[PDB]
Amino acid sequence: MEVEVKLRLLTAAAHLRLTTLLTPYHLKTLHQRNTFFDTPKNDLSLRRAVLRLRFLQNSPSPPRCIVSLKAKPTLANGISRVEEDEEEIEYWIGKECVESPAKLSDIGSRVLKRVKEEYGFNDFLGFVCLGGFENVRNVYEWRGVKLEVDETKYDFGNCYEIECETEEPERVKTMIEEFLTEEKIEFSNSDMTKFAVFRSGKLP
Repeated sequence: MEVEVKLRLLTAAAHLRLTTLLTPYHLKTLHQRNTFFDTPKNDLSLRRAVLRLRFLQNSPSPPRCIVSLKAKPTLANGISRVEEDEEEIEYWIGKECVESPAKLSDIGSRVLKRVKEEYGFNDFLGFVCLGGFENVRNVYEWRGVKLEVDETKYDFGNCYEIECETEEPERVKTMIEEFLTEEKIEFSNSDMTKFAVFRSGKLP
């Protein structure tokens, strides 16, 4: 399972201050476009599953496409746990699927096989693209952990987050909140996944 500390930064101002503070620890900046697929009846969603194609970038810096299936999420007290499985596919192939989701059927993918077998589909001809959104992710190596600071760009406005994948979520969360508190950065627990915010059509 994927386990993460997940905190929301309440304002663009908080986000700007945090990235400024973490400058020396900066590792890389990733541009991610997240796109999602399901049947029009929301078969996957109704079973709390999410099928995502992520396009990411940031010479040589070829873009990549990663398919992921996430299921059975739990998000509580700033700590997220979810079943996650991901697999790289050819970028040009993923791109075509956004425009024609039936073409998910034409991919020799282990994860897409899982979706078929576990959710009861023989193909993806009945699937639609739910759309997606862009996210900018700054990655920092800070005090023994990898912090991911996100600026998530929805059409209804931007959202900002800090995430940290860790086996010690309680210790790491404390360590992070202490730092944010001392630096007077405004935050709270993140109560929804990016996909959930996206689907709600409104900011948290």
